[PDB]
Formats: sequence, structure tokens, C-alpha cells
Amino acid sequence: RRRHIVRKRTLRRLLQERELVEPLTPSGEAPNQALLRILKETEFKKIKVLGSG
Repeated sequence: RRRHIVRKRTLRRLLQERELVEPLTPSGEAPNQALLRILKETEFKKIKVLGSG
């Protein structure tokens, strides 16, 4: 234990998603949206927090 995030039961979906979303599909439709939702929903969120000091 260290942080607060579902990892034990999560990996279960990952290990089971090896025959669906993983081989060709990284997360879903494509990575372009992964970086998009990350960079577009965390564009300023992560930076403002990371550049606190």
C-alpha cells in the first residue's frame, strides 16, 4: 500500500482485457484520444499543480 487507487481489482480487468483491448487497441478507439483527454482535461490542471513551486 502507498496511495489511494484501485489497483488490485483493476489489474483483473487488464489481465482479462488482453484478448480485447490491448493487442491493437491501447485504451479504446485510439491513443490520440488518450493524450487528448489527458492533455485536454489536464492541460492546465497537471501543470498548475506541478508548477506550484
